[PDB]
Amino acid sequence: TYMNNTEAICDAKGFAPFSKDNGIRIGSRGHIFVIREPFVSCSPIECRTFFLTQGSLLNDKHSNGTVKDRSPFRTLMSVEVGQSPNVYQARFEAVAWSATACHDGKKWMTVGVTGPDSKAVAVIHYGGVPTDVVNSWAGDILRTQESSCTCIQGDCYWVMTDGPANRQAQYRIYKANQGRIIGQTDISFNGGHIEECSCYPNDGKVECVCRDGWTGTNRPVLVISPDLSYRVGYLCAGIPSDTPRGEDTQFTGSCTSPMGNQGYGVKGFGFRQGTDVWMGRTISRTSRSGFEILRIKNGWTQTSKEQIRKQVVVDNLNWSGYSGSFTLPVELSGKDCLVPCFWVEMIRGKPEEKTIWTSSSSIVMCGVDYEVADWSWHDGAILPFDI
Amino acid sequence: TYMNNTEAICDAKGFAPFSKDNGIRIGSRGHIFVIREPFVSCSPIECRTFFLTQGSLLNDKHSNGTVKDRSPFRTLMSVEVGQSPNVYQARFEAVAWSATACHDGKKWMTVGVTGPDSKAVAVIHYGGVPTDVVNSWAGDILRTQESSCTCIQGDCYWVMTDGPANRQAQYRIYKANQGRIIGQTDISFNGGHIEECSCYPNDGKVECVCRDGWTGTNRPVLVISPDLSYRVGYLCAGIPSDTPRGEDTQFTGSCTSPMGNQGYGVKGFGFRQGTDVWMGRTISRTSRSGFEILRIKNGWTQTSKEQIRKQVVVDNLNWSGYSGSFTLPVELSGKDCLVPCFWVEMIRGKPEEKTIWTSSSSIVMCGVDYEVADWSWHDGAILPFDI
Amino acid sequence: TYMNNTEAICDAKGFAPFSKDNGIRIGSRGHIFVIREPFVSCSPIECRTFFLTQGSLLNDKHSNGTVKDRSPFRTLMSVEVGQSPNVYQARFEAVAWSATACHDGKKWMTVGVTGPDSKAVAVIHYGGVPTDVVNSWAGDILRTQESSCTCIQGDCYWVMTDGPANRQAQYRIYKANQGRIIGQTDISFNGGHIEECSCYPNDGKVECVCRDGWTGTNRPVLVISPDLSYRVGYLCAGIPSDTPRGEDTQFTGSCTSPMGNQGYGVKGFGFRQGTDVWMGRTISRTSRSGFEILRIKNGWTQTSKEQIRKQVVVDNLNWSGYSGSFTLPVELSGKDCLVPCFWVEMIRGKPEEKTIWTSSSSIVMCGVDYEVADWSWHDGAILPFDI
Amino acid sequence: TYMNNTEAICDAKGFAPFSKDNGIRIGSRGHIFVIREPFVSCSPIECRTFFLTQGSLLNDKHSNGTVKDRSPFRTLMSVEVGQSPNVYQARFEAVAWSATACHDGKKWMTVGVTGPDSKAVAVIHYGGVPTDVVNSWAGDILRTQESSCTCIQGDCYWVMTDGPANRQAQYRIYKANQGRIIGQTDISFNGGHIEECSCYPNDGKVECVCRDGWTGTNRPVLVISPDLSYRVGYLCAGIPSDTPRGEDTQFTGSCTSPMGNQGYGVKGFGFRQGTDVWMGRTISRTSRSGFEILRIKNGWTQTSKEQIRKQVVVDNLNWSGYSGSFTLPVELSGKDCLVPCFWVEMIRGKPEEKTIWTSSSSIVMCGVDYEVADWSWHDGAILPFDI
Ligand SMILES: CC(=O)N[C@H]1[C@H]([C@H](O)[C@H](O)CO)OC(C(=O)O)=C[C@@H]1O
Ligand SMILES: CC(=O)N[C@H]1[C@H]([C@H](O)[C@H](O)CO)OC(C(=O)O)=C[C@@H]1O
Ligand SMILES: CC(=O)N[C@H]1[C@H]([C@H](O)[C@H](O)CO)OC(C(=O)O)=C[C@@H]1O
Ligand SMILES: CC(=O)N[C@H]1[C@H]([C@H](O)[C@H](O)CO)OC(C(=O)O)=C[C@@H]1O
Repeated sequence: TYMNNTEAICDAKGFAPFSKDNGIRIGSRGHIFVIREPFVSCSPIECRTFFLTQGSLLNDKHSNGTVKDRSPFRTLMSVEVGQSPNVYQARFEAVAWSATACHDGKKWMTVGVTGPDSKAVAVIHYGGVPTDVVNSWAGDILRTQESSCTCIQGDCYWVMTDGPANRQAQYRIYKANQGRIIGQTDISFNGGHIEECSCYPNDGKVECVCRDGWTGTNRPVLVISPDLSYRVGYLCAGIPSDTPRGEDTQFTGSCTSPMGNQGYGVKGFGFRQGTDVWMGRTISRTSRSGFEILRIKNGWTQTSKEQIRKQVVVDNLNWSGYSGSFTLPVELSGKDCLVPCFWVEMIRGKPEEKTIWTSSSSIVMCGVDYEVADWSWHDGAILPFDI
Repeated sequence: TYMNNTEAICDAKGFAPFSKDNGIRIGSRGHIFVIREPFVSCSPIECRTFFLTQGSLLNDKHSNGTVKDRSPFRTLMSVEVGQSPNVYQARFEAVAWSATACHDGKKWMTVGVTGPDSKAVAVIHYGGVPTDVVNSWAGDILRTQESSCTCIQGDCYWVMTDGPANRQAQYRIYKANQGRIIGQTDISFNGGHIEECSCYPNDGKVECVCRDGWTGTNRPVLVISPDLSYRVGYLCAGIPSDTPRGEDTQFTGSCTSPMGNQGYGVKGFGFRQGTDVWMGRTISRTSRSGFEILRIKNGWTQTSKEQIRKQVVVDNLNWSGYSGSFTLPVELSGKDCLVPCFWVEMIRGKPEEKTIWTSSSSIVMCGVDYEVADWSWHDGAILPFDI
Repeated sequence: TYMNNTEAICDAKGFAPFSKDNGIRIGSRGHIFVIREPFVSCSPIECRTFFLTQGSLLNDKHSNGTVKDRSPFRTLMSVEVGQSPNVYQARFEAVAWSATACHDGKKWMTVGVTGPDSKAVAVIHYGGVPTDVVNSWAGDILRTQESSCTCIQGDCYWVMTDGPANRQAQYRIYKANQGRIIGQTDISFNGGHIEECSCYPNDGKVECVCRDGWTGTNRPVLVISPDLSYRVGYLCAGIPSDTPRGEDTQFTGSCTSPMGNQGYGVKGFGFRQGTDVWMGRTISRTSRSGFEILRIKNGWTQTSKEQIRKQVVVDNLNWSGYSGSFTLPVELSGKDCLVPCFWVEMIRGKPEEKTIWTSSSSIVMCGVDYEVADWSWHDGAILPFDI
Repeated sequence: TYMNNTEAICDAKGFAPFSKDNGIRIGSRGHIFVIREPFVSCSPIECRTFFLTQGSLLNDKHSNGTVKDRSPFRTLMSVEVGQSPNVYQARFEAVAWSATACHDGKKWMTVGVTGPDSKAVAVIHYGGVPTDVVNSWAGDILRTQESSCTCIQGDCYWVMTDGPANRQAQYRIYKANQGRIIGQTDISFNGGHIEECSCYPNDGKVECVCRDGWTGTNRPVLVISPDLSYRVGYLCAGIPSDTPRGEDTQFTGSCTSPMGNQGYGVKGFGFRQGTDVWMGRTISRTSRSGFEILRIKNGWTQTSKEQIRKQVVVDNLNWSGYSGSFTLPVELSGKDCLVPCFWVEMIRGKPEEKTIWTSSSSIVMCGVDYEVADWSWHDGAILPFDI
């Protein structure tokens, strides 16, 4: 049967470690795929870790220019949370250099985008076979979440972008049932930019905190209703959560527009808590190093900067990077609410380190109604490798 | 229960990528079987990739003369589509240096041919155990499809050849239920040659587009009816689809006889679309490089050369090779028709490259009702290896 | 449904080998996690071997300072009994540098402790997802069993310590159902010390034989009743069973207090047999070498030293170490009583051997109503490795 | 439910290849256990290949003196037929340096013998856990079949020996249900010797063709009835089938006594066919090289040497060795009779080859109602290895 996922997100006080794969450290001797963009999504029976491979293995010559982000070898696959993205326990998902996945309660639906930049094709799979397709509608690197999509009562949703990484681009919302596309919407967002949305379900609607790679150091937000009507804007909090970004003291919040003259970014996330908000971010304001999640009072509806909680998951002497959302299915947690969880990607190698390769590891954390002490569950791999 | 597979093939506009294993690139460091002749077949629950191994691994000394095509070590095995033909996720099927496999909806049926060339034995397995046998009837390399066989309402069919690779040979159609042979027919085809048939089910009959290794640059075709009555001939299209072959402008089509003075060939395929036809072929007319599928208007019933669609899957600067058919089970696609899919084998190593070994990789594509942009999902391995 | 586990422990005459993983010997060429603290727990369908990894592999540079006992890479995982703690057959459990696991008959419950020493967090998982948390209550290395916890009629129990490894510490009993904590108790034990309890179910109560790392060479014992009321003390036997320890002839037993001026220890175990007791111990009185289990007449209720049975499992020329309890589920053994079993950890590498690493192997033995001959199923690995 | 296995053996005309693992060739680069004594047994769902490991891997230093036959590292494990005895797809069975396994239709029962030679213990497992034990009754290397045991209507049987490898020894028949021993018998066989029995079920009784390592070049035979009453003797055929052995022309058959002055032997097998018999043997009469099975007219009841069929499976230029029986469950073959199958072990390394190690590979063949052509599915590994 289908996963209702109509409950509201659980109000958490802190997050506890769920897993840590140690992908890279292990890959020193083992046969581990070189990856990037790992993320978590759950079925009502287990949670899996999805990832994009370079079709090559750690400590091998094919892991060379594995920094480019795209190639015809790039593939989407998965293992159960905590397992390294190793070859012998991996499941093939889709041919992709950009993906998103989610389970509706019956089967898994994946979306892998591959093909030429000017005419990429996003193939949708369901139950292990392709079912529908979305062709590039703006001829410029069609891309999606790199995080778990969202399924509410059988219908699954996700966000996609097509256009430049700087100036105005084009964004759309997609909705599907059993792998077949059943609706779509264009998101009007002039002056704003949207990418790599980290979504989760809350009170029957789909909430996402994305990435503005054009001019925003604060993150865009969009509440998608089942009928595809929607509300787009920015995380209200008077604190920036993208990288690169300026100081918090130099940042005035804004619920409607981007702020700060930073034109880059990194995939991040946020969880609504009533009117409050749990927002993650790299400790460093310039580099993808360290990770922390802050809970801002009324930070979801106000330009508030009233911090009530702060928990470090990767200190600032260690590499971090991408991070995304997903929720624990009620059939697994037993709760009456949707337990909010996230993962932190820890990128190793180029561009920051002197190695011919680039891959990443991940740590997973979940909701919990207790204050969790600060610590650093960093990658821990020793570079360079037999390079 | 049994898979009806009585529906008609879906009318597709293009094909989207299903998977890509990256077998060879990965095999640079991992433990991957050296293979050749990979192919896809599906059960109503998953699709698998079958392959013939040399009983050796990539980057190992036993992968030496792995070009001979036959040996007592040659084995048939399988993994789920997209997975590399690796040792730790592989399932044993049959002892074979030539095979074919298909699922009837209840269990898997395989056919592995092994033994001496002058007295080979084809052992039939069902549910994981041998059930019946077919001995060489003409004492000269008994062989079969190297592609998915076909099951319609419980009864599975496949084609076999026995005789020389040049002059006249002998071809037969076999039919079985639950692993037990229940009928067979001799195919009268004087002047014609048949090998490595790529079949699929359409409107209750079994349609195949095979390989004439004697004199045909155009491919033979045979519609097998449940009673084993049949229609044999050649793809009508006024365009040749075998390798080697002459220019399209030098080729007059023919629905009844072989044309062009080329005596070699490569396993290829074709899908009927009403009276139209989707035909695959290597871009190069002499080498096994590049892959493309063309849709010819009335190309299945007329000496037509009216091209309506063309899609490249492996450009001409990359190695290609074998390619075969199979269909997506309705229990997986949800469609009311049989989604036509194919795979392209990308051979690396000898004879074209300077290495002591020879293996291949594969990419899988499926039906889809959209035009898919051209691209190249080539092997990508870097030769030579630690050789 | 739930495992009753209300039966009484079976009265055994000796123990027979169940399995031997050969983790280290195999790890010489294979991809085996570097481990420590392995233990066994069973579901009504299979028994698994749990272990703490260093997030690194044998014969790899990351296995360097793998002697420290704790780190942010330390992870809890499992394989089926007898399998080496290898990467490709491993299941992720929890982020932990100290753990305990048990099955209630429906799902697995694990408890992994990680985080800073002064504020560690123990995360509880159930069915593959975290469900509740226990924060360090005394700010000093929160730790637990490193052995199978105990589930009786749905409710699972385990013991935890928090405080110094020398002087007085703090110990508590925890009880949970379906991953959710439902009760807890503080254990009053002034002058006594408790750690790494090896528990099992007997006559509806939970019996444990733990480790006093403060001043006891004899082991503490605690019978936990379903209501969390309890009885704590020491194994009565007039024979010491911890390491280091003094001679048996210099040891007067004691049911209420620790004896001998040894302040260290090693995880060991004991099984009640009516009023008798099966107690394990390293042959050496100073080093963690050799393993043997002795059955003392009335050794559970009297300062008795009347030995009735002695069986060696690892001779004194070989390395041993940790050892813990667990029981065979009646749904697996068919018995009307709870078959008592144990495992012996065989540590290799530092501190005793000249290698840059430290890991361990294990052998498993079970109840049985026959006298089993002495022998040595030692590790057998050849050190040093390619170091 | 239980497997009846009361049908009679199928009358076969020849045997077709079932599988070939290529364990050693693959082990050149992969992580394959060093093995010996591999054998096949089937459940009503799949057939598995059991084997004894040395707790070490091919191409590793621990594979050194792997010729001794026994050690505390020796372990029994299994994979599905055709898979190499690799580490990542292996299942642990029992601690053993001599074993036997069989499925009764509900669960697997294994018997692993380990421990000191003068007091070995055979531990019996069922459903993955030890259930009963058999201690050495004659204090001299307790041993068993090294081949599939036999289950008829829930009760499983097997044969065991204890005593010298030369002069008189002691043999017994064991019978069990659900892992619990329910009966046993002593086999009176003065002047005769019995070892490594290859049994199968036929007409409701258990038939075995064993090995006389004392003075017999012809093989002993024993028909065990459900009540443990029995008939022991020798394969009547006027042709010897053990190794070493004298010429066929120098051999007068004998149904009651051993013949030829050869005191060694090798595990072999035989299938009754009415009053006829299919008997296997190494081609060489002195070395364990080449394998062939001959069908002798009335060879089961008469000193007959009338050969009606001969099929070679491993030519005489290749190494062979052990071989044993088992039957295909009717739930897998669909037949109304019990399809007789066997496996041939192909030993590589010492004592015949210049390597520091010793292991083996296997090929499996099954019943079939057709004449199968001769061929050689030999090991094929290239020695020495990276030694
Ligand atoms: C489809 C694709 O290439 N996505 C890439 C993404 C993208 O370039 C950016 O979001 C601007 O559009 O950037 C990054 C990145 O580490 O910053 C890696 C992604 O693989
Ligand atoms: C059974 C067998 O050896 N088949 C071989 C096939 C055959 O020789 C040809 O079709 C003429 O009969 O050719 C090829 C090939 O790459 O061209 C590889 C096949 O393994
Ligand atoms: C949580 C933790 O670090 N436990 C460690 C434990 C502990 O130090 C001792 O019991 C005193 O408290 O000691 C040992 C040990 O081999 O002796 C290894 C354990 O990993
Ligand atoms: C338990 C045991 O060691 N069995 C061994 C067996 C035995 O020595 C012989 O049957 C005389 O009893 O011989 C052989 C062998 O290759 O010949 C290998 C077996 O492992």
